[PDB]
Amino acid sequence: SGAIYVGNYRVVNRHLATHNDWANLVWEDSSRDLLVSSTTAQGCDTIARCDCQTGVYYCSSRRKHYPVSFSKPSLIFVEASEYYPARYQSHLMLAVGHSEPGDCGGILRCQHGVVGIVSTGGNGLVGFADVRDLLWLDE
Ligand SMILES: NC(=O)[C@H]1CCCN(C(=O)Cc2cccc3c2OCO3)C1
Ligand SMILES: [Zn+2]
Repeated sequence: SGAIYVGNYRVVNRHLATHNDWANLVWEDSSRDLLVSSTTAQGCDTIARCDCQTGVYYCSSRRKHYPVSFSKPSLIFVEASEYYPARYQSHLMLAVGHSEPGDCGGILRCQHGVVGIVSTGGNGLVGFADVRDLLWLDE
């Protein structure tokens, strides 16, 4: 579990979105596993606007933060689930690191701010849904 709170927005994994998220829906994309909902309270997370390939992510299955090198956001493969069939997820970045299903929602950050959230993993890899291209989250 986990979310990003920036301004009047909440960014979560689409497969983990609640009834409230869908009742206050701003934008969602199954291909990116992202959903953005509106909030009453103001969020203070800073979104990074950069091309960093290094950062630190929170791993809830270990109660620890880990430093990682990660790939550039690209179209990558994802096995089915009670959420989605086999497909390419777009805007996805991979790193070598520990991850378990409940780790989805953990934030990845660089020196410039929030980069993305955990969205996939397995076999010693962890995948993050990039949010740095969503310029509208700030205005
Ligand atoms: N975005 C998707 O289509 C995902 C939806 C939930 C299932 N999924 C996973 O990757 C599950 C998983 C297994 C093992 C380590 C994991 C992990 O998730 C975080 O790290 C795919
Ligand atoms: Zn950065």
